[PDB]
Amino acid sequence: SHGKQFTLYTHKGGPNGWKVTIVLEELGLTYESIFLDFQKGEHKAPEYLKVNPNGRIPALIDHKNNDYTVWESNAIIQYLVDKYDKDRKVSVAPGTNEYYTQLQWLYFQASGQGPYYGQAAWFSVYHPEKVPSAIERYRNEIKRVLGVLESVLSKQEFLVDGKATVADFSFLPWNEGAAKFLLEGSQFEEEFPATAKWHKKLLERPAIAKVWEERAKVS
Amino acid sequence: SHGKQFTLYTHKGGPNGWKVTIVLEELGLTYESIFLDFQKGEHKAPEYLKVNPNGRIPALIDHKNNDYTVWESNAIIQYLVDKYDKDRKVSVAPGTNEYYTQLQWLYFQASGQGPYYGQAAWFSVYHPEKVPSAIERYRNEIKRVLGVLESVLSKQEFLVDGKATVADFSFLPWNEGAAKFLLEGSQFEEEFPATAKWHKKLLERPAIAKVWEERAKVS
Ligand SMILES: N[C@@H](CCC(=O)N[C@@H](CS)C(=O)NCC(=O)O)C(=O)O
Ligand SMILES: N[C@@H](CCC(=O)N[C@@H](CS)C(=O)NCC(=O)O)C(=O)O
Ligand SMILES: N[C@@H](CCC(=O)N[C@@H](CS)C(=O)NCC(=O)O)C(=O)O
Ligand SMILES: N[C@@H](CCC(=O)N[C@@H](CS)C(=O)NCC(=O)O)C(=O)O
Repeated sequence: SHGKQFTLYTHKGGPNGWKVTIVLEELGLTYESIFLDFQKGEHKAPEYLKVNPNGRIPALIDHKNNDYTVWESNAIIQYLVDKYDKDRKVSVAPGTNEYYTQLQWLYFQASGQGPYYGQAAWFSVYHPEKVPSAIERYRNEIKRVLGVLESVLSKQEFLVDGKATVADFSFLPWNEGAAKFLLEGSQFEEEFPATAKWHKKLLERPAIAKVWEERAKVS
Repeated sequence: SHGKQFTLYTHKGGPNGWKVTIVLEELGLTYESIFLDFQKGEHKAPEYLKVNPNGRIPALIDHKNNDYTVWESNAIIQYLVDKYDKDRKVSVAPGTNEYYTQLQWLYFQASGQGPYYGQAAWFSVYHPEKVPSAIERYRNEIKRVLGVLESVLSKQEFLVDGKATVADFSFLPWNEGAAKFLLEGSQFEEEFPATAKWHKKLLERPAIAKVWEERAKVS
């Protein structure tokens, strides 16, 4: 209905739709973003459940692949680079050892960064009572995850050693949350300097900077 | 030294090492399980951090691929089926649409099931303070995830619809937690009958049943 290769179901504020948008833009692909209104329950409405039965964003429909539909941000991202980064600008080749190292880092992001950072967000902002021990638990886990990244990034430039890939990009949106709200003050920058430098440089890439400007705009 | 194709770093009780063991056994692969003693801090010791800097299990070393090492259970699983399930017994082919649907489900498991079930376990069993609102939050999230699975499994046999795959298997260890204590009583079986039946039948597969005996032995 719109002349773009993809329909992307997303959200204006949350990190995970922007994660996919970063990759779409890095790959030079066209997309129509449908921003769901969570306050109106649109992500739980039958119209969206037929797209993603989990009732969460993002979800992607590829109109140049017979409307193939896939959800989970990092599954979407793998689909996008495997099919549409054949020049390997921001990904490694399927069927190589490095591919499974890329995949390892993408799972660490999706299972180790996102959910735990998200529980810090939950207890700090949304939970109906203030539970300092829960807030502290998840802040400490954010710092533990950052420490893992720091242990690697202090010794090599990027996660899949030689070049920036979607494995690196996948951590950006949630780490921007750590930088701006989930940790107090400048703790991200001063406690994890190698990670903070890597993060900053990725955000300055032209496609990522473009997406981040758009995120600020739609807000 | 042990003569097996793989070294698997694991834990006797937690779900995520067993997840990989299921796949190793389904594929008829040989492996030496090294059960780390978390009470002794073995998962945080410098020698294990050289294997997985995250300091969590599982991690896999493939001695028939020049000691290629990969961590994150679902990255390990993908490596194993892509390289060693060319007969497509329990996986779909790389480079197909269905591969990315399999991947979607694997990411839903790793990011949507495991972390959230794990926080139910944390608040119910390990957090110093008993926090009823946190316990309720994660019990409700277990049920929400089970409802997603139910919505699919009540309409088709397996997740990647007609074939049992590692996408289905990946849910087993944490759903066994739901079945046996994380949800009290018979809530799992009564409230999610299609999911419970699918779970039961998967545990009856010969390879998985064998793994479950090992899990019982070491308990
Ligand atoms: N692991 C999922 C997480 C998706 C997720 O957390 N989405 C959020 C927005 S950032 C959402 O839709 N939240 C609505 C809700 O769950 O109520 C992925 O990476 O796609
Ligand atoms: N229904 C959600 C609402 C909040 C939500 O969706 N949070 C997202 C971020 S927008 C989250 O924590 N996602 C986890 C992840 O990214 O893995 C909940 O109860 O946590
Ligand atoms: N997303 C990771 C989760 C791994 C995980 O939670 N491992 C647990 C055992 S079930 C662990 O090593 N826990 C020790 C710790 O974190 O202190 C994966 O699927 O491999
Ligand atoms: N350091 C861990 C200790 C407990 C732990 O490792 N729990 C594992 C299960 S053994 C977990 O919840 N893993 C989450 C997952 O499987 O994604 C924590 O603070 O949560």
